[PDB]
Amino acid sequence: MGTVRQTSGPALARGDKVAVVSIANYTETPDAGHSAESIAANTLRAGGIADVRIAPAKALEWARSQNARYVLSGAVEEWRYKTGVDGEPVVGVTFELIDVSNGAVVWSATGTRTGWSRSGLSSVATSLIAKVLSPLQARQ
Amino acid sequence: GTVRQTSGPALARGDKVAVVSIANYTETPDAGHSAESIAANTLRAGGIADVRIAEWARSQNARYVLSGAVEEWRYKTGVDGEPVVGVTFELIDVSNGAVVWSATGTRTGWSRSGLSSVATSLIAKVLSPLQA
Amino acid sequence: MGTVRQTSGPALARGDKVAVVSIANYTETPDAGHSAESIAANTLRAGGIADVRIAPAKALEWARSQNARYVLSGAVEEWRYKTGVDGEPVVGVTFELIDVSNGAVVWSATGTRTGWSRSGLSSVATSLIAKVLSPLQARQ
Amino acid sequence: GTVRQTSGPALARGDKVAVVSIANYTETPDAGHSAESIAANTLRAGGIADVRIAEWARSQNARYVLSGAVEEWRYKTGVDGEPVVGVTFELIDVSNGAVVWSATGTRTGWSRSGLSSVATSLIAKVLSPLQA
Amino acid sequence: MGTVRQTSGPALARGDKVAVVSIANYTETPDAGHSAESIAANTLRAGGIADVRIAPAKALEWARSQNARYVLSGAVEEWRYKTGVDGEPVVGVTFELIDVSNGAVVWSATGTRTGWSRSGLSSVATSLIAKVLSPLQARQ
Amino acid sequence: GTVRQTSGPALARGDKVAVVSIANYTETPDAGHSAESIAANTLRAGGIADVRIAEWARSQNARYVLSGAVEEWRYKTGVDGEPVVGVTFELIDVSNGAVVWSATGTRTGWSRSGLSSVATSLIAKVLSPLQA
Amino acid sequence: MGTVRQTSGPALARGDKVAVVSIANYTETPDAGHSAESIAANTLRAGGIADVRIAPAKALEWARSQNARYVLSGAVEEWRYKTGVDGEPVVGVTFELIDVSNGAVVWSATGTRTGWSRSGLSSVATSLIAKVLSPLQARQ
Amino acid sequence: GTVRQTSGPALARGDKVAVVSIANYTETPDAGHSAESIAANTLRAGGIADVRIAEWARSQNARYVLSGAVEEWRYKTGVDGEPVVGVTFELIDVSNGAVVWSATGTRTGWSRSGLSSVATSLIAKVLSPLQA
Amino acid sequence: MGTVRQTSGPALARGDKVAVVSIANYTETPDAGHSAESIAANTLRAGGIADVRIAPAKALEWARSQNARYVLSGAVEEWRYKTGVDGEPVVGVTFELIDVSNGAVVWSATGTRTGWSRSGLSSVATSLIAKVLSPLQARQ
Amino acid sequence: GTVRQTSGPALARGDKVAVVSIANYTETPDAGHSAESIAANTLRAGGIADVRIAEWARSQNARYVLSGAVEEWRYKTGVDGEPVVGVTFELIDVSNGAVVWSATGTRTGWSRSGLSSVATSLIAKVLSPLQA
Amino acid sequence: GTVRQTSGPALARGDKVAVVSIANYTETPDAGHSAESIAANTLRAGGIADVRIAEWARSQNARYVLSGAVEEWRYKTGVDGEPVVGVTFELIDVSNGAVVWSATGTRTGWSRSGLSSVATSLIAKVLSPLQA
Amino acid sequence: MGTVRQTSGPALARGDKVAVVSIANYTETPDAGHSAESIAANTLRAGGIADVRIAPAKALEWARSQNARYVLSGAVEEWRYKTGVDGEPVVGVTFELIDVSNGAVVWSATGTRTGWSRSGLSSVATSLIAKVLSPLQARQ
Repeated sequence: MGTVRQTSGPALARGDKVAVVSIANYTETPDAGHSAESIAANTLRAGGIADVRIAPAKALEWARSQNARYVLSGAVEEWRYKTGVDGEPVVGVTFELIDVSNGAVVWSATGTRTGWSRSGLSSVATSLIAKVLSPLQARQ
Repeated sequence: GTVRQTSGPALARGDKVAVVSIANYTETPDAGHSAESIAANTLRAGGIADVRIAEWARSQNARYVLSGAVEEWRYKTGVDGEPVVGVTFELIDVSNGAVVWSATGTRTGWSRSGLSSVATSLIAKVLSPLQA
Repeated sequence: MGTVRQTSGPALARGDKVAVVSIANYTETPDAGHSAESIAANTLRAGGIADVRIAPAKALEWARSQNARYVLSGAVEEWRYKTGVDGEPVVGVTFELIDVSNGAVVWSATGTRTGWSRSGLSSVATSLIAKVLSPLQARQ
Repeated sequence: GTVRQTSGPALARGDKVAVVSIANYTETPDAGHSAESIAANTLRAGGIADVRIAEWARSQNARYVLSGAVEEWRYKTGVDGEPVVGVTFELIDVSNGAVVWSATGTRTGWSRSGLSSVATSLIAKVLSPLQA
Repeated sequence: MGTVRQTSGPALARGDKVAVVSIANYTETPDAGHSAESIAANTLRAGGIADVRIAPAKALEWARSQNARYVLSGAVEEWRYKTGVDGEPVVGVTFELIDVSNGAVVWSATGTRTGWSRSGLSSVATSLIAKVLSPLQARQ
Repeated sequence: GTVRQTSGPALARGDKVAVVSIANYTETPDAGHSAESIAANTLRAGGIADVRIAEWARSQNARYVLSGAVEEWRYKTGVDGEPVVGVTFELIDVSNGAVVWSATGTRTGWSRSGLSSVATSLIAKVLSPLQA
Repeated sequence: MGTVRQTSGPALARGDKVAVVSIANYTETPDAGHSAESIAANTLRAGGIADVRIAPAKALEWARSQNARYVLSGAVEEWRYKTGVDGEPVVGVTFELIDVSNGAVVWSATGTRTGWSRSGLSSVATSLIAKVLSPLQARQ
Repeated sequence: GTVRQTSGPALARGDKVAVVSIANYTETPDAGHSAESIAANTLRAGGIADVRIAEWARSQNARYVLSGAVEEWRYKTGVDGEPVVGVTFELIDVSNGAVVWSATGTRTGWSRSGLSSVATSLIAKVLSPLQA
Repeated sequence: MGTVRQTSGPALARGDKVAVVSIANYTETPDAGHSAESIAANTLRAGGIADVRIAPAKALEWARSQNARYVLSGAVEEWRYKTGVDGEPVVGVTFELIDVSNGAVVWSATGTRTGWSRSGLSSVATSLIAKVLSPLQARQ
Repeated sequence: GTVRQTSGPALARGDKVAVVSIANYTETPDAGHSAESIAANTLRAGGIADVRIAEWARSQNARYVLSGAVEEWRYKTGVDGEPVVGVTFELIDVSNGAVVWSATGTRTGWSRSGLSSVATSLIAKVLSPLQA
Repeated sequence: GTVRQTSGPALARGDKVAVVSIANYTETPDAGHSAESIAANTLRAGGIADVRIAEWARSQNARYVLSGAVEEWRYKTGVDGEPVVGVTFELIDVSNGAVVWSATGTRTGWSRSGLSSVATSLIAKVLSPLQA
Repeated sequence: MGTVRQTSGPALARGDKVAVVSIANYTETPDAGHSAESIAANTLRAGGIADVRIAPAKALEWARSQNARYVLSGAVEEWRYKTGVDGEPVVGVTFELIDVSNGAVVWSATGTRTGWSRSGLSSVATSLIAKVLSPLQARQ
């Protein structure tokens, strides 16, 4: 259950360097944004993007120093199990891809998903972040 | 629930819109910031090419500011509690400072629905008149 | 369920400027008055009133500076879910329209409503505030 | 419950009435202020053209002051707890300072009734003799 | 349920001024004595006693200054809902009428009442205080 | 429960009786003061024309002092807990200082009985020998 | 339920003055000893003992000053409702009568009683203290 | 439970016995003092004419001292918890200081039994050899 | 239920003086060791040992001053009701008899016992301590 | 759940790998250190002869660094709560500093499964491409 | 559960053994001291004539030291929780300082079994090779 | 239930001295690592390794001073009962054998096990640690 909404974006190159930078945490799950960061970064690598790097603890101040072409950022709106025994997992994420040249959001997505009650939070998140980030798969 | 939208301008893809401080009148922390992030993306998905999230709007060359407030953003109490969202929006012409467009939307979802889904879906419908 | 009681009032103009000013909160729901403020303001716009503005954090000191013709104020007497699982939402509001020239209450209303237990608080409130504020719809 | 009203003056639409400090003898915060707001509106709806909410009454040129106290204003305990309101009112001639009219009303509502409804409905009936 | 016990008393005049003065609160219901004060005062007016006044926050020091002929005082022994869901309301009151000339209790009453479980505390109290205070109705 | 009264004087309507400090040996606050107020009224209803509520008794010209203590004054625990009262009284000749009359009464009521009723009813029976 | 055990004692006179002095409280019921004091004193009067007096807050220092012939003292070992809803009342008392001349215990008793669950603590106590103190009834 | 008594002296009615400090090894406050009071009375009822409750014994001219300790003195847990008592006693010749008599007794009662009853009954049986 | 394990020991004399000295408390029952001390001492007397004395609050420093021939010591490993309503009592004790001449453990025992759920802790303890200490019965 | 691995180098038994600081993004204390210990052993079992657990890697002559983060490591709530693990890994060439290999794995186990088992089993599968 | 014992010396009745500090790795206070006391007695019952409970061992002329640790010593949770014991022992030659004998034993008992029984019984079996 | 995974290792000698050194505790069971230490040490002795010693409260600084040839270390990842009544015991351990000459891990193992709900934690642990450590049994 849930939906995914994507704007169009550029076809990314295998050699386009991407900085994953502070994914905001708007939930009461500690480190939820950090989990999304890790999950996102590996999604971006699995999608064929050779050089992907997560920022440390504007932000473009940094990404240029790492000679990144783009910055992937976002926020997590929901990341938890619903309350009670057999509460299903629920994830909600937004993502922005930023062109480091001008600071302009060239691609954006929103995805939410409510899981099976016999599913893990990490599983749903991981699946959703992969579907949401699929247009950032490297072009053939 | 419901959605009510007033008349408003026909938006162009090159019209710069700046999303600014969506108030949280709920007990869910960061409800407003979540509403900002979803709104910005809704606008971009609606074809507004340049949307930024924060007077300030002028220095960012924005034509319009999108603002508003969240009135409800939560699961109802108990297990199987259903997600409830309530939001108001206002679209502001930056040159004169006037509300040119405003809207209000509420929604209650199924028991097995995510709150983030309801909110995202609702915010999409409410802001649907700001696409082109 | 519930009732709405309205005094007569003037037929408002599309170009009558209205200031929405501090709606008292007499409930234990934080920001309940602020929610009513936002809801009310958009109701007033949806009703055809072009220039509607909510005051910041007598009060007529301000409304004249904004050249407002009227001030809509009120209070919230109830704004909550009844207690327990499946507690129905309940709203209770009063509203006064003030002529900024003389300070006189020219129109007033009281509305209460108990919702469906499968309804949101925000939904009931929004519906009730719209019915209550309907005589402030702009004249044709 | 019940309502008992004493005799009182025939009120005129131009008689200025000032609602003043309705005591809260309940554990529901702002019960009295809620009773003030509902009363004022009841009076206006009853045709009193000028009703204001706060010696002081003289400086506001009021003929009468409406006052009173709330004795009960709550849901009964437990889920399905029924709303209970109890109120006393007194109408005061400002020139001499005498109670010219007084009334007492209590009411218990259905389980599925709002407290704000009961109170509003009750306060309407109690103050019904102050209309014209 | 409950009983009312009354001594004889004088037949009060419509123009006999009465001061309602500090009704003691012997319960754990806050303001219970104040509620009885308000309820009592209006009962006394409804009973045909023209000038009735409640004292502010012996006491005869005051009542003479207000030229009162009598003082109605008392205490509340019980004023609550019995414990638990559907606990019936229970009221218990005593009342003394004092002649301001000499300080002598010329009339006295005790009333208790246990209510219907679907009844309000305020309703039972109000009814009981009216029955208890009925001999202080003004003579024809 | 029960009531036991010793012999005592035949009281006259003009005999001034002063009720003085009825001890509270319960966990119900003001139990004793409630017992004082009910006692005073019982005495007046019993035809004692002058009863006052506080050595001191002499300065008030009282012939007798009524005193005592409350041993139980509560609802039994749980819902449907029944009201339980237990009281002792002593009547004192003020001139010599001797107990001339004394009595003890206990009572348990129905589940649907008020505590104030039980106490009032019990205190009436116990003090019934002090009427005339 | 329960038992009463009594030693023999003197036949007391109607004019034998008795001081009731500090009945120890060995329970977790506050004022339990004081209740027994009051109950005992009236039992002693009801039993035909004309002058009976309870001491204020050895002890024979006092009783001689009041010209008492005897002192009735004791302790309360149990005075409570058993735990839970419908817990029966339980009383346990010991009593000593002291000759003020020599300080010697001339009469002593122990009584315990478990009540009906629909009985009051005060009722059981009162009944038990009366049975226990019955040999101190005045001789004919 | 059980009772075990050792041999001991034949007590005379004129033998002065002084009850001294019965230790409380329970969580029931004053268990030992309750055991002292019950013991003293048991001894008197058993025909010992002079029994007093507190080296010291010599200055009171006592022949014997009765002492001991309480090991259990409580209701078992839960509603319907049964009362449990456990006590040890020792009888001491004051001249030489030797235990001349000692005894141990435990008892569990019915659910509907008072703790004070069990203890009193048990303490009676245990000390029964000190009567004459 | 439970077992008792005893080493052989000497046949004790009726006139062998025994000091019962600090029985360790290894449970969360306060005074458990003290209870065992009292119980043990009387067991030793009931077993025919004329002079038995419990120490106040090595230890042989004391026992020699009392001219004791032996010291009985030990520890309590368990002394409680099992958890919950109708939790059976459980006792666990070890005992050492010490020759005051040389300090050598000449006799030792371990006993545990789980009681009937309708039994007292004090009863089980008392029974077990008596069985465990039975070889210290005086020889005929 | 699932496992996704990117391409990576063919590892040799003599390639020194150093496991370094696996972040804990869970509320289970030491989740990351547990993940480090299991990973190191998985690598050794996979035939990497020299694996050490902590710039630093250079001074230890390591060719590769294995790192990552734990996103979930817990039993689901309630009794019969099922164990849930979620992990990301990255393999880093020490000379240039580049990720040459990366992987993500999640897993939910039976109710009667140990958490340590799930994690160990999952971490084995995820790192299976780093064996030779 | 189980018991595993290594080989060890044949003990003589005159071999002095000193029990020394048995570690408590449980949340049951004094578990180790309880294990010391039971062990000492087991050894004595096994025919070791001189067993003492505390380098030090030399000054006490002991040949061997018995030591160890408790890993579990508790009732399982809930009512009817079964008692669980787990212990390790080591026997040490004092002259050289070497472990000459070591053993490990665990045991779970019936619901209606005492913890002290399980432990005592288990410790008996584990140490059974140190008898003669 | 559970698994055991072992790398190959050397065939250890009966006279190869082994130091058991700080087994990390990654659980919320206090002393879990210490229990594993004790259990492991005796497993190593039972496996035929004559001289086995546990370290006190790199670490190779110590093992050389004790002339140890190897160090057995590890960590405990899980050591507890699952939550609730009848929660089964669960153990999870890793182990490293270190050559004291060079500091190199020459043998390593991971073992987890979920027990029977009518089993003790100590029993499962003990069994698992013995299976896991079986290749460190001394060669014939």
